[PDB]
Amino acid sequence: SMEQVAMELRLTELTRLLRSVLDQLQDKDPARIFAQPVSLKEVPDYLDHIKHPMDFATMRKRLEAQGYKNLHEFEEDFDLIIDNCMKYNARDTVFYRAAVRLRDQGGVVLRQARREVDSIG
Repeated sequence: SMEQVAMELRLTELTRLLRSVLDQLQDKDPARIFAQPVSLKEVPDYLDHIKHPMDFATMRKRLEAQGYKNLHEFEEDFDLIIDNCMKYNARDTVFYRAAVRLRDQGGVVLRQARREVDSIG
């Protein structure tokens, strides 16, 4: 149908905007602490602590398969990255502090993304 196509164009354009958002968020992680899944070879107990692991590479895979239907779903995954870290790692660690800084800096980016998604529809 013509409508399914229109719908698919909207999803493609959302994917386009979310790809830009993801790049901007990932620039706020210059140490690459959040770039890849926590290694279960190196942290074998991790899943006993964290039930829904997340990381930027995993978000990117989902993004490129057009697997985010709306900004809320994307934000959910970004918040997992931060929240998983702040639970597993103590306050006085480079990991926890990195997540606080990513949260604070990403807020600005996400605030305008929400306006852009509402604005462009």
